This record gives sequence, structure tokens and C-alpha cells, in this order.
Amino acid sequence: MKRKSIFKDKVFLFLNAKQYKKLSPAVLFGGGKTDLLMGELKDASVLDNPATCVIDVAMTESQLSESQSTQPWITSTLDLLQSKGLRTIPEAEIGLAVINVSTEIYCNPRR
Repeated sequence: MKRKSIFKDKVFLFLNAKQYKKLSPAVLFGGGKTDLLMGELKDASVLDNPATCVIDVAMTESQLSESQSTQPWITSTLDLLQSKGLRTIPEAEIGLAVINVSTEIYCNPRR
């Protein structure tokens, strides 16, 4: 049977209000913790601590063929979170790591 220790001793904040409703139970079956807030970064303790993350949308799906008019984008919030202290990890890499049971560096915001 599949691993049940995907994010066993980790928590995250998701920067998305819709995919969250399935990512939450998926990661809970994965053993980990999830929250939905986009302004909790008001204080950087959510980045400084060793086991919290912030989750970006699958913005990595953006095709160079039409990037001028593609809806997903590298919004300033990603760079602001980098400036605070952490990466905003794409949900797409969570899906890959859930498929392969390999939450090693795919979904690590601090590395």
C-alpha cells in the first residue's frame, strides 16, 4: 500500500481557495497538516520555523507559446515570500510527489 507519511510532520498554508478542498484531505491521508490563509505572513514566524511551508498554484504549467496571455503567472507574492525566507512550492510537485511517494525535495520550501 502507498506511504501515509507524505507530510507527516509538516504544516502548510495554501495560496488557493478551491484546490485546497481536495489537497487538505489528500495531505491528511498523507499524515500532514493544511491551512488556507494568504495574509498570515503578516509575521515571518510561519517561514522562520523549520516545518511550515507556503503552497503556490501550478503556475509552472504556464506555456512559453502564449505566456503573454496565459492566465497563470509568477505573481509578486512568490518573490515576497522568497524575500521573507521560503519558497512557495507548486501544488503540481505535491501531486507528483503524492503519485511517486517522494516528498523529498519536490515539496520542500527551505531546502
